[PDB]
Amino acid sequence: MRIESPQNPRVKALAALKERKERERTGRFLVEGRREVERALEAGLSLETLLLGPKARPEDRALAGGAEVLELSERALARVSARENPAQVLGVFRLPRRSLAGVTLGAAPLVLVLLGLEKPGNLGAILRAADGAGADLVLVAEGVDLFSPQVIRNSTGAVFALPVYPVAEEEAARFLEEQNLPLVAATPEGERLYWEGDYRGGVAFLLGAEKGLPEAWKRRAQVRVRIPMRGRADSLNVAVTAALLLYEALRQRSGGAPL
Amino acid sequence: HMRIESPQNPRVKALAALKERKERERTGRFLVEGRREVERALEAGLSLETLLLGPKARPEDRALAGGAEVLELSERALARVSARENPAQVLGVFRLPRRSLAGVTLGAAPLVLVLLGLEKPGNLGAILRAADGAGADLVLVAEGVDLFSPQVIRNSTGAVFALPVYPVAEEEAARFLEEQNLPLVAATPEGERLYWEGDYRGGVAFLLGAEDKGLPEAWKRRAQVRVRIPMRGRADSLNVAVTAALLLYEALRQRSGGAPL
RNA sequence: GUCGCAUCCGGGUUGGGCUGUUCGCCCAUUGCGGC
Ligand SMILES: Nc1ncnc2c1ncn2[C@@H]1O[C@H](CSCC[C@H](N)C(=O)O)[C@@H](O)[C@H]1O
Ligand SMILES: Nc1ncnc2c1ncn2[C@@H]1O[C@H](CSCC[C@H](N)C(=O)O)[C@@H](O)[C@H]1O
Repeated sequence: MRIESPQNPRVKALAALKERKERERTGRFLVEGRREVERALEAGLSLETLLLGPKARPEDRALAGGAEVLELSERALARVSARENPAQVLGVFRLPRRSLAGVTLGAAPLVLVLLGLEKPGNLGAILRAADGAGADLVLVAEGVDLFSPQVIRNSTGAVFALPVYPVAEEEAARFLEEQNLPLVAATPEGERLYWEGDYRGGVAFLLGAEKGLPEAWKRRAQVRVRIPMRGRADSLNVAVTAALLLYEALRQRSGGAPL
Repeated sequence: HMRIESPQNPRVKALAALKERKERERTGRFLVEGRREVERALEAGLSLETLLLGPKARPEDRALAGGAEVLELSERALARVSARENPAQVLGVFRLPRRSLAGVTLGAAPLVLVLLGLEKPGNLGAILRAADGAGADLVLVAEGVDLFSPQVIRNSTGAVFALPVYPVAEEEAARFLEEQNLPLVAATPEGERLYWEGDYRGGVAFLLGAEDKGLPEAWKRRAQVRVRIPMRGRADSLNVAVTAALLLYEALRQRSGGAPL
């Protein structure tokens, strides 16, 4: 039963999931690492194949829930992993397919809108921040891949439960308009400090790639806000900016007043 | 004054070795990659020993050398020396700076960060970039990844060279803090106080722990207050650099007119 | 998993760790194919 050779045909099929085209073709993707597998399961994703290395714990096998369990050697593990030093627990899950059509927001939502194409590592970090602050919705560009290994790793698995939706620009604009959601453009040259916006009644922050925001979006915004920069640096990391904006809104919703 | 073409030239291997912390210690030199970062190291007063120019360098780059040796690298030799998938066209070999807390004085209400056991150079660089944005008066790096790693330099966009950032032994951080009579505020996910409810308008030192294990218990006890940033989702903790930025900007908000919660 | 070819002392061509994972990262230390 053990799969020992990196050349075994099953290892070949599992390592091919590293490529987005194969993930699309098969409807499957790899989740590497015990914590990320736990989070994918707790999020309700369908585990198809559990992969266990030689150092897996007894409890790891109990995660399978009726999926096929494969025991791989270190050498077979190394061909599937995205890491120089592989995890001992990985899962092959079915790709989730979520549409914004159903989504209904409450009266004072906290929304992040990510415009443009961000690097996978930065995106994963943004989504962790969004999860921490309890964002009700994150919108990203139509072709964004939420199930790359960097997004999964840098999100610490937060990507699985987070309401994040890749959508066309017009679909995003329409959704926001139909919610009558105030748009707040975050830009280093914003006319107001970000503490001066009022986010107690619901906000959609607009954020560009580490890049910048498109002009028509900045102009449509009710307000453009800047994070003060007191040294020589001109800008902060996008994930950091996303966290600063979201936690500011949380502060106000916790009783804080606009500056 | 030399043109190097072979990636296997002896100089090139010497230069790529500077990516190892161990070679930087052995030699006393380090590599600064990227035109902006070289500008910042120069502006900060660091000694440039060797300027490296790639094929797409521009004429003004050569005038940065100020009497250092200037080496011309082909695209292939440049690839070996670069720490990047896509190499920069301007790089400098500088002498490692000598900085001590001996000559540091703080004003009445300084804003300080103490980083304990951080291991990811990208995290350190993002923190330094936030400290720069927020105007921190001092950053103590206690026993973590090395301050002059390529990713610290790159992710701080060179702010590492001008920021008042100092690597210290953990026990020296404790002594410097006691010496300065600075209130210590321990950031930890289980902290009893929401971070917005601390008053940071007086002197304050925020304490941040390691990515994996967090803050040691002894440091939590030293703190006057343990503060937490609320977590509302599935994640149990935030990234250490995001945490640092959130703390720095809450203090800035308060110092800019805002009231504690 | 296994098998050469190197190479270094027959014997070795490493251990670990990681809440940013990417020409992945960190820390002790002491290669290159094929199937
Ligand atoms: N100090 C700051 N104030 C406001 N938004 C900021 C910021 N630093 C970064 N951001 C946000 O982070 C994104 C990526 S950072 C790129 C900044 C770029 N020079 C620009 O002019 O936008 C930006 O699009 C912006 O939305
Ligand atoms: N929600 C939060 N509140 C306060 N500090 C936090 C935080 N998330 C991360 N940090 C900071 O980031 C550092 C690394 S996070 C380490 C997490 C570890 N599981 C633990 O229990 O601490 C922590 O030591 C702390 O200084």
